Amino acid sequence: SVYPKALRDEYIMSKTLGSGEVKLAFERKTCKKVAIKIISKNVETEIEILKKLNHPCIIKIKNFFDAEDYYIVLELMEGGELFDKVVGNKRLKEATCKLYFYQMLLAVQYLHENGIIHRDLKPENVLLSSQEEDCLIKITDFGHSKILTSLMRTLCGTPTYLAPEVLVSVGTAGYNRAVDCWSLGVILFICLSGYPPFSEHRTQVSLKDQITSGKYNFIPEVWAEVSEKALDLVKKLLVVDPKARFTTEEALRHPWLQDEDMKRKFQDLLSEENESTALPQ
Amino acid sequence: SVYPKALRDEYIMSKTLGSGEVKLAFERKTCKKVAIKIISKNVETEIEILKKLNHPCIIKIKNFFDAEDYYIVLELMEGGELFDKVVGNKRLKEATCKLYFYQMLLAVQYLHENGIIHRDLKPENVLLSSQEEDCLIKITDFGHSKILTSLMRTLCGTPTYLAPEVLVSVGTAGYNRAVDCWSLGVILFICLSGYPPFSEHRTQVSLKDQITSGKYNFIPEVWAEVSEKALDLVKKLLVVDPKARFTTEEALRHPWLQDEDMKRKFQDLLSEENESTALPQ
Ligand SMILES: C/C(=N\NC(=N)N)c1ccc(NC(=O)c2c[nH]c3ccccc23)cc1
Ligand SMILES: C/C(=N\NC(=N)N)c1ccc(NC(=O)c2c[nH]c3ccccc23)cc1
Repeated sequence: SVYPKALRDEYIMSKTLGSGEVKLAFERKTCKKVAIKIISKNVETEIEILKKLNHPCIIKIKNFFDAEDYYIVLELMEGGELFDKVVGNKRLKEATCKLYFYQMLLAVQYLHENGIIHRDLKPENVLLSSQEEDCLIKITDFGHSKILTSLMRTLCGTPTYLAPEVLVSVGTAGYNRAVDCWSLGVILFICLSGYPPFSEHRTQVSLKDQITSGKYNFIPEVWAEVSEKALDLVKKLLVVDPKARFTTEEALRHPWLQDEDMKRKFQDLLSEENESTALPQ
Repeated sequence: SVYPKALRDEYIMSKTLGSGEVKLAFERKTCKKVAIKIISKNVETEIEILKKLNHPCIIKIKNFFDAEDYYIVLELMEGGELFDKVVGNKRLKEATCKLYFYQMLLAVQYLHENGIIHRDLKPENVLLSSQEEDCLIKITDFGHSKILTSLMRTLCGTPTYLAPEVLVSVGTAGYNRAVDCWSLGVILFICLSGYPPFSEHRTQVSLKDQITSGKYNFIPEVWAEVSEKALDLVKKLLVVDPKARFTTEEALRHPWLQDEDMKRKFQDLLSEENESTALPQ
């Protein structure tokens, strides 16, 4: 098939960047590069979520076409997926993991403050701004995300007719956001060590049993070169009890992220990317 | 304020039947009585749910007006709420409880087969067709109801990044419908005995603690006149484990409901209410 006419009106389509499919395109009016995500036939509400979110580590949408397929136009992240930096046991310098992880926490903290849970945080969904190692990252793919009440309404009446499982669930409600902090923990683990913590490689313990017990695969030799603070943070994110698990605020206050050099590097990358109008004093 | 013009066009409004508010009205075209529920400002989707459901023990919607307030036009249930038959420790003959309860089970079975959970089953929400003791009942008020998938999508990938609480919840998912069977249990308890099983009258045990332990208030003297089969069914519905609790199918197969006299009386009331066109053989 062809591209829809309304898209072609505004953009010149070019090469595939990844595969769902992401394409390079050029905005006709500006002659600037953009990325165009094609989702074949809540994409509707992924759009609404992304329209309303405004954070430098969250992907922004420039345009949207609902045709034979869906076309989502985004700013181009030249660096590609974080995934490609961690396959084949490739490993990032610890300093680079911190820079990237700080940005992911800031992103996910912003989501949670704004009532959004992502639910599919993984290396595939973290984009890099450039091929340089020090860069901005942006979180993408809000197709599984959830907007954070039915329990609350039930509890305003007397529970004369209310089932016991509803009352038992009051203990744990309101912690759905913690699934994102677990995923972040897993991502940090992979970045620091170049391998996944839960996996069916070697071992007879099922993947499910590894995850629900929280018994991650620790290989000392791979970790010897990783600092203790780093691994400590990983341990506080991979807590099995969602109520005890570190939140993004607690992670941002952890010793490993009290690194004014890394923060400076982040601030420097931010202002480098920004094109502001004049300011009064 | 006044009634909206589009309503007045079709109906002549009359007296209050109950209080939210329910009014007697007359359809101009037929000169027949109807009931009009006024909900002041998912009423939208309560309408869609009710439009698509077709069961003789579920209230049918005749019309709907979305104005200053919402107006829902329904068939008139002259008998009023089941609530009024059980306040002040009034008690229904056991035979009448069975007739009514059979109808409630049939209704709720129909909902569950069609992917609908009611979530607010109570005497207030069961309507009687007439002031006669043997009558049809209809379940109403689908304002808290839910249409029965996010878990299922999560489980089609590998759970490398998936939080342990999601995997633990696979054990219990798909049993939300059981909240309706608990409520039915509580309603049957009230109907048979004229008092509620969980209540803050006398006792120092909190309502919550009574419900989650399943320790209903049993007063032998009130129950002596109730059959053992009846109480047995109540016990199988007020099971605290939602997976072990009786479903509507299991309740319909219980000895207490194997009563061909009651069933005949129900069939007789059905055909009495129906106005069918001629039939070929
Ligand atoms: C919103 C979204 N998905 N939503 C959904 N699936 N429901 C989405 C997914 C991937 C990209 N990828 C990219 O920009 C790139 C991925 N690999 C790349 C390599 C080079 C440049 C850009 C990308 C951008 C947006
Ligand atoms: C659909 C609904 N509510 N939905 C919602 N609240 N979201 C509804 C609630 C109550 C009635 N009541 C009745 O028909 C009567 C209640 N008491 C009566 C006494 C005499 C005759 C009729 C009724 C009918 C419909």
